[PDB]
Amino acid sequence: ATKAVCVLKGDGPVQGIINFEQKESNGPVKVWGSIKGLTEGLHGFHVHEFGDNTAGCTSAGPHFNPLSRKHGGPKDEERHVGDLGNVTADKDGVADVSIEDSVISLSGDHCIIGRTLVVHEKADDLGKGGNEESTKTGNAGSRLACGVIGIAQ
Amino acid sequence: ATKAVCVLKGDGPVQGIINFEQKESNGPVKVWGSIKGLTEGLHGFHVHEFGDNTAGCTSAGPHFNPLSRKHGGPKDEERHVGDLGNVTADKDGVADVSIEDSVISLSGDHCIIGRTLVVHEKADDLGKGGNEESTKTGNAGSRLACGVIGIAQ
Ligand SMILES: [Cu+2]
Ligand SMILES: [Zn+2]
Ligand SMILES: [Zn+2]
Ligand SMILES: [Zn+2]
Repeated sequence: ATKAVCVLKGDGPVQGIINFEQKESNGPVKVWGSIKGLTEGLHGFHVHEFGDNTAGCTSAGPHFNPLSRKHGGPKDEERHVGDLGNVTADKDGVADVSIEDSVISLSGDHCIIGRTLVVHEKADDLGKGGNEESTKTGNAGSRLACGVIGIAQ
Repeated sequence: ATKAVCVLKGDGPVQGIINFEQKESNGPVKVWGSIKGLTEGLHGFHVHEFGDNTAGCTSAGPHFNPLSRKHGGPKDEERHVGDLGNVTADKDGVADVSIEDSVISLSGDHCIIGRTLVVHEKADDLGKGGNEESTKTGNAGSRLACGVIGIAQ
């Protein structure tokens, strides 16, 4: 009963469509879709703070982090709201995304509408990498594609 | 949010960046920026309902109209929330946009974050066209460029 969508675009072409559905405001968000053009393996997948793509994906700023916590994986209590972990691409470069997440929302203060979804070059280390960057970004490298999350029918 | 931004893109030469700022809750929204690639003259300018660009600008749906009103211009009481009138391009194809609007908002029920800004082929007739489409769409013709309105820093 609330729906959102994001068209991911980046050089490659890396491209995909990601859908979001939340049946009630107190429930989880289902995230699903497909991304093509990726190298085989895990790729970091995050909601970033700003829905600003004026200079490409860099303009999206840091991870969406309304509670000012450290970076983690989606299962961790200490995580950014935008920490959705990794997506996995197969040998053909396609990632079939299927996530349920209870921390993001399509309404209220953890709302991700109007923010940027980003898929990364490298895997997110989920804050377990033991360098400074691990608990900020997860070391997921460059931003390969992004889009602004919009309200859907 | 107090600031928002939209990058307008389409299949042709029309592109631009539009900024939004609302200093006070329920206060006016300043709308400003530049659009290039346009034919000289007026071009309709609207917020459409969905932030869905999966098949380009057509996917954005109808005018944003939460109050179930007829189509009008920005200075009319009878208007859709998304009715921002026309932008004017010069011979070089550049429209410098500078609007203040108090019907749109960057929060609450009239919030435009996560919806689509669209610039059109033709002028919007502001509901004065005397055909049935005038009070629905304004007869502004094709959608030349669009983008999702995102949260800005
Ligand atoms: Cu329009
Ligand atoms: Zn990221
Ligand atoms: Zn993070
Ligand atoms: Zn209208």
